Amino acid sequence: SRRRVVITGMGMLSPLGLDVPSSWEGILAGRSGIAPIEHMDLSAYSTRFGGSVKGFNVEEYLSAKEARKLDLFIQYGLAASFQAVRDSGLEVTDANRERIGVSMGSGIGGLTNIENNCRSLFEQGPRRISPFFVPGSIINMVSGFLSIHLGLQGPNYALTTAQTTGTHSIGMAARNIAYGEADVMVAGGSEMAACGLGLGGFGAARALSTRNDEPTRASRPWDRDRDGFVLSDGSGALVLEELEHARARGARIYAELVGFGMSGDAFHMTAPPEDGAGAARCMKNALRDAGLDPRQVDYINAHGTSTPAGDIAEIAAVKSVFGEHAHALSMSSTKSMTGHLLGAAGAVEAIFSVLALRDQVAPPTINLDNPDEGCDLDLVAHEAKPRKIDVALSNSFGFGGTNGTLVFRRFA
Amino acid sequence: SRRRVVITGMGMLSPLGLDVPSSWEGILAGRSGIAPIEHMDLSAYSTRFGGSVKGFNVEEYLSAKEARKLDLFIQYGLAASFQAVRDSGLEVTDANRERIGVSMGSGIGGLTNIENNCRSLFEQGPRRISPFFVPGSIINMVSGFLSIHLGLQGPNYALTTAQTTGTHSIGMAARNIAYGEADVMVAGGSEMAACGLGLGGFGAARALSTRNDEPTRASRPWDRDRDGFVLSDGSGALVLEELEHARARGARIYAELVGFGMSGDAFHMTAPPEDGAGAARCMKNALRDAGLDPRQVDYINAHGTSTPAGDIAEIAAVKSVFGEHAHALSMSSTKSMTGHLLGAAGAVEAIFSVLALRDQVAPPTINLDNPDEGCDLDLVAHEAKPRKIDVALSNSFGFGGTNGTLVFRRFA
Ligand SMILES: O=C(C1CC1)N1CCN(c2ccc(F)cc2)CC1
Repeated sequence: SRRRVVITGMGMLSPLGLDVPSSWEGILAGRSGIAPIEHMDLSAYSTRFGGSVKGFNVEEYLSAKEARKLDLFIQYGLAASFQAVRDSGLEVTDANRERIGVSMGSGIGGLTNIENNCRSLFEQGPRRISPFFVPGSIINMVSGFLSIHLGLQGPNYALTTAQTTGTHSIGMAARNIAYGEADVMVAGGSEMAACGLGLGGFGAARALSTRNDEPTRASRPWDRDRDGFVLSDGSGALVLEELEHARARGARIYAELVGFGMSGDAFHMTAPPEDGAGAARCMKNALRDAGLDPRQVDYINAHGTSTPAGDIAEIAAVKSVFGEHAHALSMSSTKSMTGHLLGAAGAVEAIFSVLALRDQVAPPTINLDNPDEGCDLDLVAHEAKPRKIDVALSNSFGFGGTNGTLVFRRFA
Repeated sequence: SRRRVVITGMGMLSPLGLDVPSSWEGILAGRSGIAPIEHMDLSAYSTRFGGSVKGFNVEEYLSAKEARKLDLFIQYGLAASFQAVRDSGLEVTDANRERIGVSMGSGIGGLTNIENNCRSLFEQGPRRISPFFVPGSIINMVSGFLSIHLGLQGPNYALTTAQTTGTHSIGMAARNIAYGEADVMVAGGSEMAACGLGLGGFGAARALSTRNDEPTRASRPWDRDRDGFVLSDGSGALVLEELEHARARGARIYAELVGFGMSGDAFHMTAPPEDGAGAARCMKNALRDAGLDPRQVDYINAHGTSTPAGDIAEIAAVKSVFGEHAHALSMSSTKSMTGHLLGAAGAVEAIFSVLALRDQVAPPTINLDNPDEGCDLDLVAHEAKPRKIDVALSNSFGFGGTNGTLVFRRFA
């Protein structure tokens, strides 16, 4: 029957830090990671800022030889994965390598690489496409390259569920362990969509904040003056482990993963329904999966993208699931600081949820100057709130109406 | 414990036909769907042929306007999915819509859309990128659009495991049902990479047959004159269903999905190990999952890509797993006829494995004129072989060393 799953290692690249502790320091200090993009010329674009990873050194993780072959989103995914495995203390051996797998995902994948190689094709012909173009760009090659470098022979796969990827990746990797298919999974997501195609494509949809003259104030979930999401880069990885396996090796356990919910809105390609009906179905699935009274939830790390329709749908969902308890829990969007890491969003935010439990603090929703109509919950405006947190929920809701909810709680 | 999963509906686009029975008739006649690619200047390319879908009419499924928003790989996945749901006779209601989900995947996704939107960006700058570029290209939009069209509120996700995608999609959807997270799933995959970037990208790796003079002889799994795989387009979808749910509504049951195995080679980015140790672990994992002795396997739909090293690894893996039975079972690669549909390969090949069971015939490996060193198994060279088939395996072994095996059995 179903086994318990705990978090024993975590790894991150975000716009706030080159690891977890430096990123977390930023979150708790209400620091923005959003800045004008320096890696290309955006003067012809309607949005010229985002959350970049600053000063990423791939040579802390990989030979410049292996690294040259890999898109930035794969490099980010590997960096976070390597951090997570080291942080876990896990040693890979002949006795366990079949029982350790990986599920690292991306929503968009290797958009920089495909753009560059598409440009080569068009200006110079097919003989200029890099030999490494396919293995170096396709989304499953975080899982692939990690398994080759560490000798992981367990379940090996990748999700792509747009803005829900990281949450689904962690949730389904827990099911792998819960059901006996593996004892350990490295799970999360990675994204680097800041190329002409990414900024251009989201721009053409008018989905992005155009607050070019105050980029740090752009991402303002539930604020009446929000005008779309901020595009952000990075990676989150967690080592998920069966409880007895963790106990048997004296693993440090951060928290327990008790609940996972999925649902489909079956509403619209890009817009959530105004009432958040699918988000509510998804949270209720996760809470039943965790065997919880909804009143046990202390903290929600919202999806909280800073889109008009997205932010208000989450309020409706939370009110619908939690009723009067909606006024007692704390809910925050760390996207206020990090921006929207798309497929990596659920991965970094699962990590913020686990540290929320470790340190007993709800991170702030920065830039929440004027909450909108009906956004009257404890949204942890401006400043981090120390408080009791036994159960934390992490929500993701993406294109295609695809919802994920993770439930973590303190481990004793 | 666990619930039983049956196949009640199937749908397909392949280089052999615009549905299952037309595709299946080509398979059993040993017809090739491989030809020079039309409406495209491939002069500068080392490979100029593949498996195109011929005469596809999206307006049987979608309005011209809704089709304009979607890459061909999404149109193909939606076509196969609609076929599969129609073939199952399932009726979606408020009483069951939360129990019906989708997992349709792709390995490579929207190369065509990326090409067209690159052209706009490079020629006319970012403002000429299509507003539907992102939602009309992301891999999870087959799952997304299908769920919106049919009102499906069950688990909604998409895998991307390169050439293993359709195998993993079907297996993990089967688990959703086995473990009570859903009663019904539409699962499989779709691909349209037989375009400039696909022929160019795989071409730059020299992974493709260059037999331009005789495209129909290019795909020759286990033949001593093979020189790599053939790029093909299409899609497969299956309606997976809990047994009692299928029995209660009087569903037609094609066969039972009894086993699913996964493994990672942890060996190389593109090359399998010489002895196919990973493929061996995976097939063993799948037989254990089904509670079956290797002696009970009658038919294997091989990965059989027509790569030198891939084909020989699968022979070694099958000898290793089946020992004294390796010669009594029949194994064929339908890629000899369809080419390699990448993430859709596992989807169409599972349908062919289900139809092998229904029709008690092993499909041929065409073009197997001169078996190579050690390729002395019953590879069903040239012509279909009627025979007793109670148990059928379908193997997929993809880039990153990601392995999947499905086990189907006759149901009565
Ligand atoms: O990039 C690849 C690999 C072939 C290189 N694929 C996965 C991500 N796909 C994608 C494009 C736009 C977009 F908005 C989201 C996803 C494109 C196909």
